[PDB]
Amino acid sequence: RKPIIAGNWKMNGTLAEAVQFVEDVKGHVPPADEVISVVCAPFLFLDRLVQAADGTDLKIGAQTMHFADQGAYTGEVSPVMLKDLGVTYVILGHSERRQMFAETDETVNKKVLAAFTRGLIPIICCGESLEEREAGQTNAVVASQVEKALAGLTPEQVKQAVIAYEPIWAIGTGKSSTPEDANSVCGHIRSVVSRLFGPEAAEAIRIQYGGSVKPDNIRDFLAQQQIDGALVGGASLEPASFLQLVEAGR
Amino acid sequence: RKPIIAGNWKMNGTLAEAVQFVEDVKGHVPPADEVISVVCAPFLFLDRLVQAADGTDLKIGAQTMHFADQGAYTGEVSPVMLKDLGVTYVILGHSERRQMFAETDETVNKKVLAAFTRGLIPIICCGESLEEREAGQTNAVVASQVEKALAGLTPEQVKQAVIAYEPIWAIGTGKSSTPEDANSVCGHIRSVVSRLFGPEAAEAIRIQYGGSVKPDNIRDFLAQQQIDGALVGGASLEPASFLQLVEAGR
Repeated sequence: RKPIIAGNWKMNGTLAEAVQFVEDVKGHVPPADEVISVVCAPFLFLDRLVQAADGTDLKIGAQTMHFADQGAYTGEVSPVMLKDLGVTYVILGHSERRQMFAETDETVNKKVLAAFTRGLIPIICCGESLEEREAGQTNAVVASQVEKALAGLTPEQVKQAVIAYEPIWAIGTGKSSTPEDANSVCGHIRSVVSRLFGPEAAEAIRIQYGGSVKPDNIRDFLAQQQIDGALVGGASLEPASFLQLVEAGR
Repeated sequence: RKPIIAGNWKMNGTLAEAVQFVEDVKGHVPPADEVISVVCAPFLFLDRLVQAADGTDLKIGAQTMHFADQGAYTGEVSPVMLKDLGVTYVILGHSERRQMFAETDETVNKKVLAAFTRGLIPIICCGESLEEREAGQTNAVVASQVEKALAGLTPEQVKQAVIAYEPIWAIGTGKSSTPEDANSVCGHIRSVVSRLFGPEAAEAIRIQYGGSVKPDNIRDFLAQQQIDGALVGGASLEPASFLQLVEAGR
């Protein structure tokens, strides 16, 4: 399984800074065949970012999108628009959207289907909250989210899907899950995939860990058998930091 | 009161079409001192649109934004990013956001304030549901949204704000309100603005009607004394149609 390290800038940056970032990084990123290097920037910057990253291994992703191809959805961006722009990845179901913008498992599922329909690789986010974790419902919660998100896909598509396990309590908190625990949950996710789509799909689908991943600990996560990469927020904002992250995928 | 016609493309178009649209229209839009012509396009296209429309009377707007300048809001675009790009207008609280993406009066207000503190002219949407309408709560519902949305502003900035009354039941349904009725609702709104910010602000603030506005009925709405423009959806997608709408502003 080829590792995939994705940077989620969230709502940060200015066009100029976004371009400089890609500019300083696009050339020193590992070769595509060794690591999937992704930067998910704000909608406003995608156009120039795709332009700047053209002819390099740096891949550009969106932090979200709608499920419909077009329609009366003021403010939403469609997968058609993203594909057309040259965006290749899209983050779906990030806890931030599930918590504040009414993103549900149902809409995540619709978007996941829409992603594969429009040629975008989906990075599906799942994760338990502190309360769920403390109630020992982690596996059930994560299983349920993964099941509903992948519902309707063929095993061939699941192979290309990317699932990002991100315990909500670990996002931007400075408290990350231990590699062992994260590996266990990711192993459970892979197992859930295996029971839904077969061992072949589960052996190919890449599962990332996300939540306070830093260039000083990505290796610990990446080293785990069930963890194929990292979804990185805070530590993906600086070019130097980002480079260290993707570098660990080699 | 200078009329203002804003086109809300919603989630439609591709970058190329959007650029062609601006190119075909930018130089044939009425003089800015006569009518404010605005195009609110998907986040993805703003950059190129702003560059293309630069130096013309065609203004570019966003369909929404978050209220924070930056932060952990995956998928959101901040007012800072928009201003920086050169975007002048932003639609806020569109009924589509309110019913589908957890947009509340509280968040709209936060955005209205963010817009003003960031140099963006907000087009604040309000409107009643078919139910609320059938239950004679139209004036109440609309007055409530307008009060909460504007709460915190000074009379000086309220003068520069734009309110867009849009009967939810009239949006994209082909069933638009009657000019008389819309004039009543808008009249009520203006009164509310007066009772809260004084008459000087109530007479300057521009109130648009929105919902199934077409080139063949826009004049009937602009004719009304309380209606200073229109927020147009479907009829704003075609360049030729958009030009007719804005021409009615003269």
